[PDB]
Amino acid sequence: KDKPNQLTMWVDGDKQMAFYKKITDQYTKKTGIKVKLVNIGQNDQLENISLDAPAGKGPDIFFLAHDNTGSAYLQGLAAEIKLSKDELKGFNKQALKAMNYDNKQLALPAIVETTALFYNKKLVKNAPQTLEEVEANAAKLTDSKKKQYGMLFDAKNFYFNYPFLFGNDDYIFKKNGSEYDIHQLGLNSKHVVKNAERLQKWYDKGYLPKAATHDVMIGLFKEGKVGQFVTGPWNINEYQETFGKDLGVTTLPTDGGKPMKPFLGVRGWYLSEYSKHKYWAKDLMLYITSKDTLQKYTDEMSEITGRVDVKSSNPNLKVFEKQARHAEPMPNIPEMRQVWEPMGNASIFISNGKNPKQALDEATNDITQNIKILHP
Amino acid sequence: KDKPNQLTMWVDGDKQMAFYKKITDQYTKKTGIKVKLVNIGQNDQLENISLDAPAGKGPDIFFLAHDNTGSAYLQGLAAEIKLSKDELKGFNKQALKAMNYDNKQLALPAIVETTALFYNKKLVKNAPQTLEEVEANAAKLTDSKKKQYGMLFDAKNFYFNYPFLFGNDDYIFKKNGSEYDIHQLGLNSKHVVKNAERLQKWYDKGYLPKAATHDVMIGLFKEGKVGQFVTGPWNINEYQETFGKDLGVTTLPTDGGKPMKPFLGVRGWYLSEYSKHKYWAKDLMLYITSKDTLQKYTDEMSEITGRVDVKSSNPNLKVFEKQARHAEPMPNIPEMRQVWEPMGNASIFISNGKNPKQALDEATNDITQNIKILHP
Ligand SMILES: OC[C@H]1O[C@H](O[C@H]2[C@H](O)[C@@H](O)[C@@H](O)O[C@@H]2CO)[C@H](O)[C@@H](O)[C@@H]1O
Ligand SMILES: OC[C@H]1O[C@H](O[C@H]2[C@H](O)[C@@H](O)[C@@H](O)O[C@@H]2CO)[C@H](O)[C@@H](O)[C@@H]1O
Ligand SMILES: [Cl-]
Ligand SMILES: [Cl-]
Ligand SMILES: [Cl-]
Ligand SMILES: [K+]
Ligand SMILES: [K+]
Ligand SMILES: [K+]
Ligand SMILES: [K+]
Repeated sequence: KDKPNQLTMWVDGDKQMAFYKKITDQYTKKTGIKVKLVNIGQNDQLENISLDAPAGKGPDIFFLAHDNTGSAYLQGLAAEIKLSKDELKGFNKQALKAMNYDNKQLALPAIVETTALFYNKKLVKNAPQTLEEVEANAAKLTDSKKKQYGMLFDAKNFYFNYPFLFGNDDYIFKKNGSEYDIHQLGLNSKHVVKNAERLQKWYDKGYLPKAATHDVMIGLFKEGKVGQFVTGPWNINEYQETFGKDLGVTTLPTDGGKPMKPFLGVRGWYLSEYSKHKYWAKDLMLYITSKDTLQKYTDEMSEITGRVDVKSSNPNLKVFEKQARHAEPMPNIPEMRQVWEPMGNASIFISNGKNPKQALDEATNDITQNIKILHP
Repeated sequence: KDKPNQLTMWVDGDKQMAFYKKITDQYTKKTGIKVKLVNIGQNDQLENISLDAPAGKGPDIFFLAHDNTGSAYLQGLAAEIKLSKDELKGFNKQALKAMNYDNKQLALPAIVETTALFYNKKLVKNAPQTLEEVEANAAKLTDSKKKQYGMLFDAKNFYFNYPFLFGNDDYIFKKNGSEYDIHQLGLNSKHVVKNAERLQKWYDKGYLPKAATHDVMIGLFKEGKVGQFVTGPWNINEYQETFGKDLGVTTLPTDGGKPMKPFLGVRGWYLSEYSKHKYWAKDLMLYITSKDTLQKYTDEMSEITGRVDVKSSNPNLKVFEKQARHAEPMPNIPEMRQVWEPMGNASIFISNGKNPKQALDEATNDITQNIKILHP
């Protein structure tokens, strides 16, 4: 079980590749094992590996968005990684779960992302602690013609409205332990339906504009016409550039005392079943996911990582670090793919005045029949 | 006209880069000019070039989807390319137009794509020539709960329903010659409303299922439950493997005696304004888009190219070659980004029974509104 001469890794982008080269160069000085890096987009790595791995041209470790976890495993491409408690130490717990399928840890998280609550201090001086407070700010600051809104988020997209519709006891697929049951949908629960009725109420009160897309909301927020905006960290720098000290960022507030959890997206390192040096591949994977490495990663890339012990020096990103510890993984199973469009359609219908129970009942029916078609 | 030591090109993906190293290895033997290839995905190239070009570290030529032509030019990143009549010979005419902005040719088309009409010969023996017989096939082969449909396409998505809604004299943005006028929209013209009513009638007659997504439609077609399916060429191998000689492929039919024209998508090579060797970059661009190079390309990649003198050996792809010469470029201006979601929403509403004139009137007003906010 001694060292091989080389280990290959599939990195997502030229930017990350340049960063992991530096890191792996140090790995080579420490261990003597050379590391070959290949730039393959994460969106193309799963298809590519299914072809290259069986022919001996695949990598020892590769990189994917966590929602591909079940599919990667089911195809016999992603191998189980057995880890020590000491090796798991410092990793975001829900991030690990996001990369766990059939009760097996299939990857280590490198990058995590969620939404958070941005606010314009010139319009909202204090960080909203409750949803009732966010609503109160919506009521005060929303002006009809002036394009001024107290509260915005892309409520027609399930990704964004998720935390406003699903509480801790609600679910998409029922979890009978770690196993999502694909035949038990919670999309049309009494509680989700009530939250969806509230969402429609926000549309009825004029708090959420029907015509605006997520990109319009971004523009409006930058223009200084929006008090509160729930979105991802993608435009942090330009929001900081535009607002300076007036840019506020906070975690999602509590909803009736229970804290809101946005979707958690995770991207990270998988072990190839076709790797012939699984011990050392794992060793390299741990080295590139160490506190040291991922701290340098957050410093140099301004992204939140899968390590809770990594600390950005940007207080705005510190908020997303916290939010990442209080979030819910997008189900990592293939059937989750069937959920997005019907819930998106339901959300569009809700915004247009459709009875929310009917909208969600129809989405649930549609998801059920689509899963059967694509996954007998 | 005196050669540089090296030329740099940004390629979209590892697979394409492997193909262009071989071509450029030959280029270097002919000219003596070294070529450096870097793998940067086309969705990341504008942003990357925006930052690297000014620092003297950008490429000589880069690769984008034609939809970014206007933006690339407005930011002073893409340079005009002066071309001979003989240098233009063999290029798909609409593909060139897709890459032409402010009356300037800004790129040469490498890859093109449109939808076409697939049909299962066990259900539909002959290639349908007219929309009227597409419908007749729909009336005859659509059966309630056997999940059998004579006709399918993702009518909720504007990219797919476009040819069914817009005829030759209809338009998104009015073309005052070659340049689009962002303030004159045609999305709600009488003729388009009329086609939208026809589309609603296909939902009312049960020809198009409301619950199905594109991915479901793909599944149903592969199960042998669908007579006719309008979609792109992306799964052509899977369909061939499944049906063999029973896979029919034809161009979109005539509608009222006129050719239905789907959207044309083009991807290709732009010339960086920051290149210090524009003459020779142009030379390299012409070499990598020659009949010889693109013929080799279609052979190894199974993609349709921007050259009409390139012929695939696959008869199913020959159909796509022809379709690409009878298509309409997606408007290549930034304002087109505001069009997609509102038209998608209107299509969804139409599928749900909303009055099509209202649906399209609201989309039009929303687009007008969103364009003003994002481009003031
Ligand atoms: O349309 C459904 C779509 O939603 C999610 O995509 C997110 C993405 O994760 C974020 O990075 C950001 O761009 O917002 C997107 C909104 O769609 C799912 O992750 C994706 O799988 C799904 O198709
Ligand atoms: O958001 C809509 C989207 O429409 C077009 O995208 C097409 C794409 O060109 C095809 O390759 C295929 O995958 O269908 C896509 C839509 O489902 C536009 O190209 C794109 O700009 C636009 O965002
Ligand atoms: Cl509350
Ligand atoms: Cl000439
Ligand atoms: Cl006809
Ligand atoms: K944003
Ligand atoms: K689906
Ligand atoms: K397809
Ligand atoms: K938009």
